[PDB]
Amino acid sequence: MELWLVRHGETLWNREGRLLGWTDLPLTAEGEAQARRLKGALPSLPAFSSDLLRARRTAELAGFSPRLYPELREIHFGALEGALWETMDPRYKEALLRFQGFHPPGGESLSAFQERVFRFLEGLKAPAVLFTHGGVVRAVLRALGEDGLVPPGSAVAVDWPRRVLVRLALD
Repeated sequence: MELWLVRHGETLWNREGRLLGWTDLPLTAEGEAQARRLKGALPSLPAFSSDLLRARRTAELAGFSPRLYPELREIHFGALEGALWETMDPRYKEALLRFQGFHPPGGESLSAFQERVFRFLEGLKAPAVLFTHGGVVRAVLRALGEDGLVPPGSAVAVDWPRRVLVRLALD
């Protein structure tokens, strides 16, 4: 199934290097600019989006009117929300890097996050554009045997659940 996953544009915590999960931050000026550049670069297919502001705004600026789905939310970092990546506990950084055995207090476990994301994707019966987050795109890429690191305001098209089709980044 052809699915286009879009990482929302940047927020202040991107440059600041703080873990951004369910904290509802707005896009930055550049973040909106990235969103606008996506217009005309994404196929006109039914659209879905995380209900968080930065994702919704990205969708709008990109010219879409997406179905809202909390299932497309970034992982809930719980007590780690807002934590500086640079100062995070080695055990936590390791779990995140290896993408496994990660369950922050007051948050969501990576396994529950994956289950939520993949269950949602499984329900899509036709091609669509999905406005979402870095961790969601990385869970998908990693499940497809690839590096799940993509720039804010960039997109990846995949043939779920078989392979990555193309990675799209703009300047």
